[PDB]
Amino acid sequence: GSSGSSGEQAEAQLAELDLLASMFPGENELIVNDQLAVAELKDCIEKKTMEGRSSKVYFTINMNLDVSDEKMAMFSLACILPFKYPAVLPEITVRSVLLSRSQQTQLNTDLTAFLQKHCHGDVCILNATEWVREHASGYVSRDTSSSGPSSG
Repeated sequence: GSSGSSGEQAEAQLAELDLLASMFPGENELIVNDQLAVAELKDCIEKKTMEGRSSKVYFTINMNLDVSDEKMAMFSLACILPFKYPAVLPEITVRSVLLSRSQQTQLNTDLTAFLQKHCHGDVCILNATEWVREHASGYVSRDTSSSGPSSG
């Protein structure tokens, strides 16, 4: 007895992407540079030949959150879906002028771990964005206001 549709892997990825798009109705919330990738993932399923996908699904996610000094900033999350997912977790790389080379590094290294533990062997790209907005803000360190006002 045949179950579901062949090449479930391809459908496992596309499905999510299609959903995310909705999760972010905003105009400047999520932007995908490598659109062709998706197209191949949609056709590969129909043709059921799994012979085309030559580029990885690259798409950045802009999330507006606060870090410090009652200020806000944009957080770019370069998410990349490999040809294994859910097999192997994506290569989500968070970047933001706010975070420095050192910090940013540690941050990312963590963002990945989160899933490796919580989300392992499944299609959950959101679970991450949620773990970031929380940690991210923390990582960002801004000190432009000291205590003890001086008069005169």
